[PDB]
Amino acid sequence: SGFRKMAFPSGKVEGCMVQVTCGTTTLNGLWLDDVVYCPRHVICTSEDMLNPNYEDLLIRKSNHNFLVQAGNVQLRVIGHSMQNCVLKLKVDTANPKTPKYKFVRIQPGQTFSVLACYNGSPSGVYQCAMRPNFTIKGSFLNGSCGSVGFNIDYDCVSFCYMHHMELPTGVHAGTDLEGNFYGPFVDRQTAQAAGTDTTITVNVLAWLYAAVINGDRWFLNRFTTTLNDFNLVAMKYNYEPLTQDHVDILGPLSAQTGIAVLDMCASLKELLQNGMNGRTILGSALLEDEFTPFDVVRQCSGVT
Amino acid sequence: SGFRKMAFPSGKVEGCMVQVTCGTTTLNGLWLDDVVYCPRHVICTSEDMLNPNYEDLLIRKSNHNFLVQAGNVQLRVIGHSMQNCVLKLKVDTANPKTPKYKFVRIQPGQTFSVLACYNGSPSGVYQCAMRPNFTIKGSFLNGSCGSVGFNIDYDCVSFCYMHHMELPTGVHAGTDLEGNFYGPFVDRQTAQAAGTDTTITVNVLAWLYAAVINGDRWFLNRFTTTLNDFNLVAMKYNYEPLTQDHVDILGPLSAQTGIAVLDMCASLKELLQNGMNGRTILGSALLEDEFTPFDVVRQCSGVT
Ligand SMILES: Cc1ccncc1NC(=O)[C@@H]1CCC2(CC2)C1
Ligand SMILES: Cc1ccncc1NC(=O)[C@@H]1CCC2(CC2)C1
Repeated sequence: SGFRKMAFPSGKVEGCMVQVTCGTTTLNGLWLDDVVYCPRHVICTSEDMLNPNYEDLLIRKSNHNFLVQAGNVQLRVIGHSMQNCVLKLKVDTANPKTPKYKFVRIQPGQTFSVLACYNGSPSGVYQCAMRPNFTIKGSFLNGSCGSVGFNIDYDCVSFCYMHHMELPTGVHAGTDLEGNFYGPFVDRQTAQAAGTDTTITVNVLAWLYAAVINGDRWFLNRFTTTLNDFNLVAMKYNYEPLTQDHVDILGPLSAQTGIAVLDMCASLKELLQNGMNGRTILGSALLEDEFTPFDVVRQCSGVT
Repeated sequence: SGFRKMAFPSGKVEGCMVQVTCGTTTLNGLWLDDVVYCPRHVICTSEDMLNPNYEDLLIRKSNHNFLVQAGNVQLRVIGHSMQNCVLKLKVDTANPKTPKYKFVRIQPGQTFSVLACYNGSPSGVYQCAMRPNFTIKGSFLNGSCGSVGFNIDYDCVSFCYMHHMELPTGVHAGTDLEGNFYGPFVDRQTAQAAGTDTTITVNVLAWLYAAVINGDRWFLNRFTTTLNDFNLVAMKYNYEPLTQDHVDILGPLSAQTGIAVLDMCASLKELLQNGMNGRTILGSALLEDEFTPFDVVRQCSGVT
């Protein structure tokens, strides 16, 4: 019993973190096999950030200009290429600690763990969600660029995020491991609109099931609703519209608890319309949307 | 910018986790040097749990009865001893992945990361606080016993907690690494009173400083208070009384922000008396007490 915002064990990712320096900028790199991946803005200076011409800046760099250090040992760079917003530094040594891994592009609403790093060293790990507007609300200071987000299925690490930018609003933006930004963002020090965000409805429902499983039941009511009626409420409260695909993914939790998905929707509807009335659910005084239905099943059954 | 409930990177602890089986019970062990530490209740059966005679149960066991498996390799047990509520299994091989470590007994109100494990395998990591009443609100299912809590200062892991029990209330209890329970708890399946808990005042203040540093300032007011006046409010709201030692520990945050500790206390006083009025602070709709002043300084400065 108990339900926590759990991150994946970060060990497999810790063994991939390196420091990448180019000129006066130092940030983090991800060393997998004989390739080090890092944000391409490692090649910029202060005068560049407003609108860097990355192609031109990269042309003035050679393999020997990229200083890559794994803990205390230096890696020899034998190639460099820019793919979208990431640099790929080919090194002469394959990382002995390379885990089984994949590069995946996550969907908005999905969750992942971030290993925050500075100068190639891990500082901490936390779980978060990719917002519906493709931003993340992380904890990143200058030097954290290149820190990655990932998920782990048994022995395979699926890398889904690499940190690149802090928007003027204090929210975070980054790319998949092929250097494609999530969202409309560009890697430049410019004010950039993040779309209107919404609350991840399917995740709040998953978390309400986690609450029932762990004893927090006060919010269960005698009502039901329909997808149409619920979606009118979700519209008013800036919640993502619920679809049958979302209901289908909540199936395991509905089956375990015996509470029909539309009945749980009616509980969520009443919580949106009436608030928590000074009460809490799983130690929170707000509706938590950072747990997917998969996260709830995994945590509630002790999957390692 | 941004402030998250960050756990320490768990890699150094992951390399110490082993599976310990004795009879029909399997749980987690911590392998450091040539010693495996685990809860002594691994030697119990269902009929024992109500009030196990651990000394008698342990006398019926021999070194060969403790099955210790590190991933896929079996460890040879050459000695066994019970120290308080932990078993120490001497093995013939020192853990090659033993990090620099210490065993520490944390104080109530201090925080630490837990690496939740099942069958010797890590499932996740989360940060929590040792409650003033010596319980922890974790996420532990059957099989998680032996999972540990720790802190990391550069390369040294300070192990402070080993999980033993879930109280009938769903809160968690465990020991230091010498097997001494935190709190009044005994390792038996019996209803056991946890003392009256309180909110960790110094941590809420630290978190209010973290909020100001990251832009959440709406709760700052034109008032001040005294330790005496504040402690009358803290008494009413079941907050720990604030002492000059707590004010002294908040010094770095008071100096960084320019907000005197007693001024921040006046903000906390008004939040306790008036509530949040449907607003949030660092993504929370309640007063968070799971960040120490040290955690706030570390996270706000990117210590690795
Ligand atoms: C200073 C900082 C803090 C946290 N996270 C990231 C950063 N850095 C940035 O956002 C810079 C400015 C724009 C950029 C994309 C090209 C990199
Ligand atoms: C079933 C479970 C779940 C989570 N954490 C722990 C447990 N197990 C226990 O609490 C047992 C019963 C009493 C005990 C101390 C001797 C071990």
